[PDB]
This record gives sequence, C-alpha cells and structure tokens, in this order.
Amino acid sequence: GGSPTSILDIRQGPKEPFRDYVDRFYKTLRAEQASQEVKNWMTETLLVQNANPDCKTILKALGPGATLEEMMTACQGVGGPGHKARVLAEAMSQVTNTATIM
Amino acid sequence: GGSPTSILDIRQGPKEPFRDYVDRFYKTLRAEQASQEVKNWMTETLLVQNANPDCKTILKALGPGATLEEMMTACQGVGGPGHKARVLAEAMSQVTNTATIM
Amino acid sequence: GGSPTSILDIRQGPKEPFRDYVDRFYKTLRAEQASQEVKNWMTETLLVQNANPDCKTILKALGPGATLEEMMTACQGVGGPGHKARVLAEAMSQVTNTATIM
Amino acid sequence: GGSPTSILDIRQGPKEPFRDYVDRFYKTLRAEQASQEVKNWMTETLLVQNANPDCKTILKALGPGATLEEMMTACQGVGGPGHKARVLAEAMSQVTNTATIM
Amino acid sequence: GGSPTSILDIRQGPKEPFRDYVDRFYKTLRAEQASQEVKNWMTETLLVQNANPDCKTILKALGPGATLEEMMTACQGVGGPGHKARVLAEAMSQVTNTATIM
Amino acid sequence: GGSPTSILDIRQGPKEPFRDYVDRFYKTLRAEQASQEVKNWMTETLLVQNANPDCKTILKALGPGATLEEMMTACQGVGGPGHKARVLAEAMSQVTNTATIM
Ligand SMILES: O=P(O)(O)O[C@H]1[C@H](OP(=O)(O)O)[C@@H](OP(=O)(O)O)[C@H](OP(=O)(O)O)[C@@H](OP(=O)(O)O)[C@H]1OP(=O)(O)O
Repeated sequence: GGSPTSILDIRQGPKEPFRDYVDRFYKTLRAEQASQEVKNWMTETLLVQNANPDCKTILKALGPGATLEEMMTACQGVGGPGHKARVLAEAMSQVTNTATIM
Repeated sequence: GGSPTSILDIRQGPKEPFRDYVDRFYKTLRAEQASQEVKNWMTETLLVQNANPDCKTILKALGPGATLEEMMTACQGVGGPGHKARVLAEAMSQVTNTATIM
Repeated sequence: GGSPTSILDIRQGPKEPFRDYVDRFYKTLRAEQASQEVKNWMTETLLVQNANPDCKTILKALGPGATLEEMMTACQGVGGPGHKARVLAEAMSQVTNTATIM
Repeated sequence: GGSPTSILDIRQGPKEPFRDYVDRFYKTLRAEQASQEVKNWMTETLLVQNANPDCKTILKALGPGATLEEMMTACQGVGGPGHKARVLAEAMSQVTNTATIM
Repeated sequence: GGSPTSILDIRQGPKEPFRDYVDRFYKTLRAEQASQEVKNWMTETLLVQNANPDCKTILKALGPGATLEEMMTACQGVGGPGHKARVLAEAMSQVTNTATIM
Repeated sequence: GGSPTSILDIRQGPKEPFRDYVDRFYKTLRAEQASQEVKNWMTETLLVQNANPDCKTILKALGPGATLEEMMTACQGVGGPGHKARVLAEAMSQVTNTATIM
C-alpha cells in the first residue's frame, strides 16, 4: 500500500507534527508523477490517514471541510508542548472521566 | 491564506519558544516585502495568532495588547523548566478542579 | 543464531518507529541476501516479533491478517502524542482498575 | 526596549542553561558597546531578568547578592534532571498541597 | 578496579538502548584485552551490572541464568515506549498499592 | 568557585551522565594543572559536588565510602530510566507519602 518515495509510502511520524509532516507529504507527492486530480484526493486521503493518529483524531475533530491550514494549526501543534501541553491535560481527563471505555 | 515564507505561514512551532519563533518571525517578516504599516500589524496579528497555541494563548492569557515584554517573558519561558514545568503541574490541576468541562 | 546484520538481529529500536524500523528491517532485510519469499516470511515472522514490543505487540494485536499496512497503521501510531497519549491513558487506568494482576 | 544583538535582547532560552546563557550573555555583552560599568550592571540587571524564568526565579531564590557562581551553580542545574527533576518533584508537590492558590 | 574504556567502565547510557549499549559493551570489550572466556564472562557479569539499572533490573526479571538473547528481547523494550510505558504503569501501581515499603 | 576549564569549573551537565561527566572531568582535570596529588584530592571532593545535583546527591546518597564504583554505578543511570526509573518510581512515593516536608 505504497512504495518508497511514493506519496503512498509517506507518513506523519507518530511524533511528527502536521506542519512537519505536511511539508514532505507533498515533497514526496512531487516525486510521484501523478496529475493534479490524481494527486488531489491523494493529497487529501493519504495526508490525513498517514498523518499520525494524533492529527487524524484532530482532523476528524475539526470536522470535514477542514482546510489544510485549519488541520495544520490543530495538528501542527502535534509534537511539541504547544499541543502536548494541552493533550497531557486532556489525555489525563480522557482517563479520569472516560476511564471506563466500552 | 498565507503564502510560503510569508509571515502568514510563520507559525510558532508547538515547542517553538517565543524568543525562537519571534526571532525567525521578524527575520521572515523582513523577507515578505510589505509596507511599514503592513509589517507593523503583521508583526502583531501574525505574531500572536499563529504563535503556537502555548505562546499564542499565553499572549491572550496575559491579556490583549500585551507588551512584547509581557508575551516575551511569559512565552520566553515556553520551552523551559520555567514555563513547561508550569504546564505539567498546572494542566494536571486543570483536570483536578476543572475536569468537568462543558 | 540471529547474529548482527540479520533480519533476525533486526529489532526495531525501542523507540524506532514502525515507519523507520520497517525501513530498517526492510533495509537490513534487503542487505540480508535471503530468498524473496524467505525475506517475505521474515517480513512476516521476524518483523512482527523483532519489531519493538510497542509495534511488535501491536502486530499480534491487530490480529492475524494485519496487512503490512495494518501493522503499519497500528505500529505507526506508536512514537508520539497519537499513541503515547493512549499508552499513558491505559497504563494509568490499567493500574487504577486492573492493578490487581494475576 | 532592547535591540537585537544587544544584551537587552539577550535572553536565556527557556531550556538554555545558565551555563550556556551566561556565555551567550557575556559574549553578546562584549558585542554590545557599553561602558565596562554599563556592561557590568547589565551583567547584573539584565543577566538575572532575561535569564529564563527558571534560572531567573532561582537567581532571586538564591537571594539578591547571589554571586554569579551562586546563580551559576543553581541555574546550571537548569536544563536537565538536575533541576528539572527537582522542579518536577516541587511543582508536583506545589499542586498537591499548594493546589489552592490565591 | 575497572578504569574508563575497560569494559568495567562500559555502561549503557541510561537512555541508551541495550542493543547499542551492548554493542558498546562488546565493541569496547573487544577493546578490553582479556582471555576469550574472560571477555565472555565479563559479557555476562559486567553487562547485567552496568547495563542501565532498568535493564539491570530486567535482566534479573528475565530469570537468573538469562541468555543474552532473552534480555535482548526485554532490555530492547527499554529506551522505548515498550518499557517507558511498562515502567510508568508499574511504578504507578507500585506506589499506589505498595506505597508502604519497609 | 573554580576558573574556566579548571577541574573546579568542571560540572556535569544537569543531564550529562556521570559516565560522560566523569570523562569530561578527568580529561579536564589532566588539563587542570593540579599536582599529581592535588588532582587526586580534586578528583574526590570536586567530582562529588560539581557532578550534577542528581549524581551529586546520589554520591552522598551512596553514603560516605562511595568509591568511583558506587557513584559511577549509581550516577550511571543518570540521564535515562536506569537512574531515572527510580526518580519517577520514587518521586511518586516521595510526594505521595512525603509530600509534607519540613
Ligand atoms: O527520553 P525520551 O523518550 O528519549 O524523550 C526525550 C526527552 O524528553 P522528556 O523530558 O519528556 O523526558 C528529551 O530530553 P532529555 O532526555 O535530553 O532531558 C527531549 O528533549 P529536550 O531535552 O530538548 O527537552 C525530547 O523531546 P523533543 O526532542 O521532542 O523536544 C524527548 O524525545 P521524544 O519525545 O522524541 O521521544
């Protein structure tokens, strides 16, 4: 499901922010020789799924229609204390209130 | 919204400290050819809004129109045991008293 | 057996991402002059096992059938806020309820 | 209030240890063209104030009159488990007992 | 007894992977001139004792009489979420239930 | 409290391992023109106190009679889970039980 260099073998490091992830997302796409429309929805589906579950959760959180920028800001912070500062608090409240998960 | 290398793109990384983000910001603002008043407010609107939810929200935390010193000290602590530490024990207290959020 | 430079000796770094470790494994694997199928069943048997208990455990966790992509998506979650948030989330309440372990 | 390269613009990176930040301060101070006395008092009034709220709170904590060595010893520990750990332990207990803050 | 570089000094960077440390042990062991066997038992007695108190601890948990491989399977989990996660949960529940220690 | 480059000015980075620090110090000590004996009297008191509050305290923690074997063997874990697993496992029991400190 994606050969080396192909935008399909492109993924946001588990810790890689969206801002860092995104840059290369398209650099490796440019490596892929696909029409814009071919790469377009790829630019979309490959980006988000391969965008590190912290971001995917955010991206999905931003609700569809999100802009590469909107997701970018929310999932950009993914990586440094910018986002993590908050996630430690929420992850913490993810267990305190939501400890029971079914 | 925001072209590459523009002060608009300029986004304090999450971990990106204010003194750091702020340093490349203005170096970058210098790079975008804008009028004085244009850079004058970009220096503002792009510095606080795209200032990494930690620093950014800090500026807003300090209170709007915050003196560069107020956002600087407050955000110049972003990335160190000075501020980062505050986030570890404090967010921890956001879930202690403020865990119930609606 | 499984001395250095062998896909056997190929163990995802403790923190080496499935995206990297897979590359390492697949880089040291190619370096390993094994039959194609041999590499493939190593890719199947060695990978899952010598893949960093975080990814490794996941591999088994996704349940058999995990395409290289499934173990990839699941083991790609591992390494940052995406998954770490969760590991922290469970290791925390596993201790709370599941503290009693026999 | 403080131009670039001036000791006024000199600020201990949040994580920047005092040992590193002191060098950058004085190295930069050398760069700043201020009388020996003017540099000497910057060395005092600037070094402390722009010394990373962590080392900065340590300087005051050591108590005014702290010899550069005193702030150095205490503010040198800033940046690693040396100080960061102590902070984790103190901040940790600052929320346990001191959580109520007015 | 045991000066720098001599395997005796050979120690796992506490965060250093067992695999790397071990490589350092063995890479440097080769550097420490001994009888074939002498280097080997060092490989045993020194490695466990000087391999990151966590791995040092794992090894004992790996079963006195641990093979270099077994500990390799476990200590490899060190330096990674494999262990960072596990330690977090255990230290977490040990203090909670086992808080009273005598 | 020690001139630059002198073994007196030799200080284990707050994160600097004792292994690295012990090595920095001894090289620096050789650089430090302390008599053959003075270096030995330096290698003793300086090495213990300037070696990063984490080790430094450990050195005292090992209790008097701590030979390089004790401080190196303890302060070795400094930097990662070896020494630190204790910092995180015990801190948990240092604040929970010992939070009240007078
Ligand atoms: O110990 P690791 O699992 O390898 O985590 C490290 C560790 O961070 P923590 O303070 O959270 O433990 C580093 O700090 P030190 O071990 O050197 O103290 C830190 O880097 P800084 O020193 O610059 O704060 C770095 O975080 P990062 O590089 O993201 O800023 C992070 O590594 P990972 O999160 O990538 O595992």
